[PDB]
Amino acid sequence: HMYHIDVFRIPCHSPGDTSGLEDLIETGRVAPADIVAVMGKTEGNGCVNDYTREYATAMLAACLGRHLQLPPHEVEKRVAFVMSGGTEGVLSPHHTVFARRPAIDAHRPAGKRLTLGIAFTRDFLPEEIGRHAQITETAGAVKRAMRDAGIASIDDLHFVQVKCPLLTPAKIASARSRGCAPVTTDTYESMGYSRGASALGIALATEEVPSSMLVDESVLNDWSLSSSLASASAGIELEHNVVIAIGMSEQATSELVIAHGVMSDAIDAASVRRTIESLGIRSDDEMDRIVNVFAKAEASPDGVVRGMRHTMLSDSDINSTRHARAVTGAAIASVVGHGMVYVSGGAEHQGPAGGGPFAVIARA
Amino acid sequence: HMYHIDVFRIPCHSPGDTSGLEDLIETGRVAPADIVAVMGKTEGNGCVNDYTREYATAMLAACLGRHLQLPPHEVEKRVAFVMSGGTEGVLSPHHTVFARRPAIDAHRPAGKRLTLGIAFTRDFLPEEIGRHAQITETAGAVKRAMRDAGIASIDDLHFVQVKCPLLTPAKIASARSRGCAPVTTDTYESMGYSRGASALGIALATEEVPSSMLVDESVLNDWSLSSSLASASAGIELEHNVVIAIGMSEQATSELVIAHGVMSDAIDAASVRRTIESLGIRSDDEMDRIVNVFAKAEASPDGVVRGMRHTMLSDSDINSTRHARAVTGAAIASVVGHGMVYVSGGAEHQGPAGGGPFAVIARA
Amino acid sequence: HMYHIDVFRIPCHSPGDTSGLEDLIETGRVAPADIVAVMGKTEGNGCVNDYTREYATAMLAACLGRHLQLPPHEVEKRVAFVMSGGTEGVLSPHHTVFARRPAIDAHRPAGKRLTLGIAFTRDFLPEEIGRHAQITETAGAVKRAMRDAGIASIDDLHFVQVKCPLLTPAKIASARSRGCAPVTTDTYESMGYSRGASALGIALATEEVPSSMLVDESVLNDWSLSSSLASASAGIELEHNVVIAIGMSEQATSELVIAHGVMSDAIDAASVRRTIESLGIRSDDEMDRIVNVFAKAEASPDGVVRGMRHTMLSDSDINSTRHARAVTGAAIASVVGHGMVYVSGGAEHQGPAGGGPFAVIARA
Amino acid sequence: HMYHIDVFRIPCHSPGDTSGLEDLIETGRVAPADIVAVMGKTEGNGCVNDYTREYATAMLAACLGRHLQLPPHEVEKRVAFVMSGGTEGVLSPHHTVFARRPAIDAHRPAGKRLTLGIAFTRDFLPEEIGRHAQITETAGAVKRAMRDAGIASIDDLHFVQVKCPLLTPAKIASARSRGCAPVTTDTYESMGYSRGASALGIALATEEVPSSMLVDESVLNDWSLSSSLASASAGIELEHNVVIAIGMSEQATSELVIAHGVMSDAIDAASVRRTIESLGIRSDDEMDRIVNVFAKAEASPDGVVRGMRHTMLSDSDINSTRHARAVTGAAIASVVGHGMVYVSGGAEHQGPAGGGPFAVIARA
Ligand SMILES: Oc1nc(O)nc(O)n1
Ligand SMILES: Oc1nc(O)nc(O)n1
Ligand SMILES: Oc1nc(O)nc(O)n1
Ligand SMILES: Oc1nc(O)nc(O)n1
Ligand SMILES: [Mg+2]
Ligand SMILES: [Mg+2]
Ligand SMILES: [Mg+2]
Ligand SMILES: [Mg+2]
Repeated sequence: HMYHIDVFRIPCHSPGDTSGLEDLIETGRVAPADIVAVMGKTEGNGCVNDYTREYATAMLAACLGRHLQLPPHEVEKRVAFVMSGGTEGVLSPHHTVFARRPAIDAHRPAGKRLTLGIAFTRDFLPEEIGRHAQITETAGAVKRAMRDAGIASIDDLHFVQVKCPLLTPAKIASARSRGCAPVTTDTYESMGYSRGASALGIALATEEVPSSMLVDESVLNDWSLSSSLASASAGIELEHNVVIAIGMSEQATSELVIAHGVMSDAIDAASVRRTIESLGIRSDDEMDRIVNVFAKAEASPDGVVRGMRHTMLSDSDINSTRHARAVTGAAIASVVGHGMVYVSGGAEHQGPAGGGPFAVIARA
Repeated sequence: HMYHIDVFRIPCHSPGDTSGLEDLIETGRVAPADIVAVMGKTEGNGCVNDYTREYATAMLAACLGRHLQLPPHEVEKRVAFVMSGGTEGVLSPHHTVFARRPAIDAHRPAGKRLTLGIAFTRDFLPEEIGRHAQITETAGAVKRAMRDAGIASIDDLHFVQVKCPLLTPAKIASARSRGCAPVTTDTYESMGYSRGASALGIALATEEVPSSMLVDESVLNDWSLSSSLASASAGIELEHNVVIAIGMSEQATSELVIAHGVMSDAIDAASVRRTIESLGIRSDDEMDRIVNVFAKAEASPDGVVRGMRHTMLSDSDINSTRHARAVTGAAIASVVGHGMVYVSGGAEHQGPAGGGPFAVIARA
Repeated sequence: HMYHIDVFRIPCHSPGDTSGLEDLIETGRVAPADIVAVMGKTEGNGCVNDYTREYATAMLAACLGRHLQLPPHEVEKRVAFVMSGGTEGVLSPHHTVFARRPAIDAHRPAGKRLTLGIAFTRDFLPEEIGRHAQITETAGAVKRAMRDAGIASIDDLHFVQVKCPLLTPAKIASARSRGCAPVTTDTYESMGYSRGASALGIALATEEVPSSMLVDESVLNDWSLSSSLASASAGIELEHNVVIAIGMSEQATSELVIAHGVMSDAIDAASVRRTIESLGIRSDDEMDRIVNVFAKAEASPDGVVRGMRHTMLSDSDINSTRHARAVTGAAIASVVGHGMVYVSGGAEHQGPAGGGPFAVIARA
Repeated sequence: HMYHIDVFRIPCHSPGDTSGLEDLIETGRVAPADIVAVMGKTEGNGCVNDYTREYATAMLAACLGRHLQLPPHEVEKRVAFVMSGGTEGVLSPHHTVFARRPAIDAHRPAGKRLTLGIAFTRDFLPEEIGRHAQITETAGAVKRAMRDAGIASIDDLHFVQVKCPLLTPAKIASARSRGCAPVTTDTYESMGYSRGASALGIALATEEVPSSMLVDESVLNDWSLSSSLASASAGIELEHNVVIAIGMSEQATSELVIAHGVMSDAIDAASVRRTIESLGIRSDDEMDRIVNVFAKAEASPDGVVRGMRHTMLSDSDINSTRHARAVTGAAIASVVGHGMVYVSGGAEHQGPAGGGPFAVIARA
């Protein structure tokens, strides 16, 4: 488990745009076989009927398939594609590409460095979404993802991304015909449950939350249960969970590091600023050391932000997750200097209620 | 209980437009003291953050207040204002004004005629919405509304309109602080529960559903439980239920009648045409005999309409109730020849699943 | 120019779903090399940021590419993909696949039969959209599409579909930097101009409108100028026009025919019913003779439908084209019995103002 | 012209909520006769079909009418109500109430203090919106508003709020029937033209732009023409312009001051922090000295923010002004510590292209 990790933030002109990826390959800066994960932001609505996520995944897989002479569906088992829809406000569509190579024969740098590991769960039944099966399978996958990363302990774990399913009317009907009530019948709300259960799965595996408290009924209810590392993103494009564990390792030789923090609420730019500082980034022009930022945002479920009412949860035209991404994307852009950052919405059991975990990847 | 009922469909140029009502008053066609109910369609979104409903109610109440030298809030206890938001597609904003006078004699026509009665429940606690208290109180109010109407039996009952509350984040928090979980935490979904429990209240009172089956857990679950007379409309503008029972009575001398039916699904224009025909209306210009049509529409919860998939429940930009109103408004407009008709969306336990009750008011 | 045309309506479970097409190929009912056009309805929003159109095109092209051992981009020059986004209300996502084979060595049936021809224009400059260049190039393409179809005269022409571009901020900036003002700076509105100019291109080529009247300034202004055959659909997925001319020919041996009509407004189900009748389709159960219906819908630009105000053009949450498709999709579904029909919105210079052309393809 | 100005930021629970205003009156902190202006933020969509603006105005006017024993419509001639819809992200609905009393002496502080003056133009014809008449009339009103304020010169002018009309389909048709093309036929876009022409009116009156350049064709075209003081807000609720000039005067004895700046773009929190610092406010709890912040936000019309593409102008679900408000509301909230601030969207000829003027009112 001794790798070298490269990370590349590449712009997208549209969800299907693979041209930035083709550039890296054709300029020799990354080898197709080494790519193990892509975390993207696509300009669909980030909710149920957002197919930019699947479209982006399909084009990326096709692009890599050509080079590796593989069928796209094979590439999707080889590579963890995690596409988060919704690029509201200043959020600029893009992919973060993660490549993994066997460690440059160390000659080991003086500290721990960026490592990454991936894992998948089985497909879930509709009636399992938001519930115990999803929690337990996710926990399992988080641990396998850690092992794959060569992450010695929780202390060295800085970010757990999970892609998870959602419910459609067909899946709901399919569950019903087996005499099983799905966790909800509202497709929008199903995303929260899927994200929530998955996040609790991470909290389970990281021992941030004791197993005893993780009953189905605690999901979306018990705000106190949370992982300060979990980033969950739901999608119509898959029936299983995809897990990416990102952390630091003695065995990694990457010229990159990662640190994590928590935003106390959607506008907590200070915490981001602080975590960035903890990686020795001073001026505005030292920001070019940051490869990307990854953050969770949500509408504060009490209906208030710093004592003032918000309308993000009462807005029947624009779902709360869209407002949340717009808000947090702006707060972060004001710090790093632009909106080409990964901000994912709906942060149930991820960081504090109304806030969310984030991580930063930077040059060593 | 011997009334004469007048019914006036009046156009609106905007939610606050009272100019059509001021016209009827100033042309002597209706007396302000006789107005007992207004059922409106306002051009807000018909969901949670739709304040066109409250705005329309406030201006109508102010208009009537001037003429009756009353405070608006007094008028709202005197008159049942039921404002249904959402006028999508060809739906044309308007009010239906119901006026009630002691029976005109003069002459009393042969056979039963249009009568109307109103009732109110108490304010509900947030945690009571969608649950037993709401069911039980509504049933009670339906009976009082029937008495007030002079409706001898269920057979003579043709339409029960109910206006009901919904949940906001504050109400949810209020409930939580009393250690009571609200029926849902999603404000959009709360409308369905409120409409559903209220509709089951109507079914209880009309003996369409036996009391034994009406447990909290059946609400939104058991599609088989329904009233073929119930029209439920949720709103942020009130904390209680408002009930309008419309039917036929020997004691009424109205030059108007009412018939009812069920649409099997959102495009079941045939059933509407059939019910219209059961009132002897057979050619396009004979449609002028119809004062208004009142109908419930919903997205079929199985995700299919006549075997083909629909996207109304997977659309995170446009809520299902908006699609449903647009669809059913069109289907009805194609029959009567325009969209100035009352179509309300979200028809849980109202008519068949995917369909909804409707009624027609016509010249005798 | 002696072909046999097959037409297949196939369901889609999602924009990228090619499984119905793979079924036809693997059951031998269509040969990949014979497919000359696909007209689709995808469940994106049908406006600017709708990538379901491009996603569907990309998967279809990939699917056909495998079979023909071609690159997808080659297939897109071989086959006219026209994807219309927006499946609101009961509209059910699907593709209509058109295949063309050399005429079964006639043995010529007794009448004219369904023929189809395709053509493309060059890419347009941003500043050319909605303007004269787009008009004139389209006209040219319509004629080449007619010739390719073997359509002897206008009388035998029943449907001209055109796919056209739209403006984005980048295209607008690119135009500006050349010192050329684009026809509009609003991306939504640019779709209307693109559809409009393209429709006038069809009217030019069909001699429905004399060339003298087709100045730039008449586009979107002069409601009297229109083609009763034009169906225009704008999209972000292309910079040129794609044209499909569908009609009747002596040389075609297709077991299919086509007839066309005009809806006078969005709810004019009667005209559809009538045109269907003109193809000897009687009962509800003879509807299975209809392969598909293709129709244009729009929000009446005077703000009124049959004398009553509509809100489709004042709604800042839901664009008019979405309302229009929902409305007309319902009106047609009430006739044919389901919503799996092609309804495209925004019908500027297509049929009457507030109405739109439609066509019907049926078994001979 | 010797006034004392009080300014009160008051929370709203809903658009019609007057309970905070009734509190100030009943606690003696403001006298109804002294109130000269209310600038509000209401939780409608801030675009065409937003009636929260008119609803809020109607309830405020009714509330004041009771106390002053006046009809609401009289109050609206006495008081400048400027309601800006759209409270996306962390934006918290509220009113800023401005009260004006004859100068309190007592004591008159050293140096210039907050003064305020109001003015109205005539109603515009539909065809005048976005054009020369609107520009010229606005300029006139700005000067009268300055006089009314006792603002000696441009140097002492810090904020010009203008409320302006927009186009509906009826107004468009009305214009058409007079043979006059309206500036646009798209209701959404009409807001930009109205805001733009009005803003150029302010620039004319303040001599920021020479009269020679202000031809109709420059409106929305020439990005170089702008006022660094103009804040324009369009609305369906009025046919004229309402102008509020806010500035500093020796004659004023207010315990309040005002400073202004420009955001270079939507995330330019630095400029806001800088302007706040120019009023000696340097730590987070010193923010309590700020009464409110007032700011213009817009989607950068080149489609980029700090070199990265944004999707705010390509998003057909959510209009650019909604994104813009969400973004700038967040950026400002991250500075002052909450979202109860006045942020209005669509900043054409207001500040730099992609940016907007703002002002700050603070305790002296
Ligand atoms: O697709 C997506 N994006 C985000 O930010 N969150 C979820 O749940 N899904
Ligand atoms: O305001 C309103 N309209 C409709 O159609 N349905 C509900 O639940 N509320
Ligand atoms: O993508 C699309 N669909 C429709 O119906 N109309 C347009 O212009 N574009
Ligand atoms: O109501 C309103 N709000 C805003 O922010 N901008 C306009 O033009 N109108
Ligand atoms: Mg959280
Ligand atoms: Mg029903
Ligand atoms: Mg037309
Ligand atoms: Mg500007």
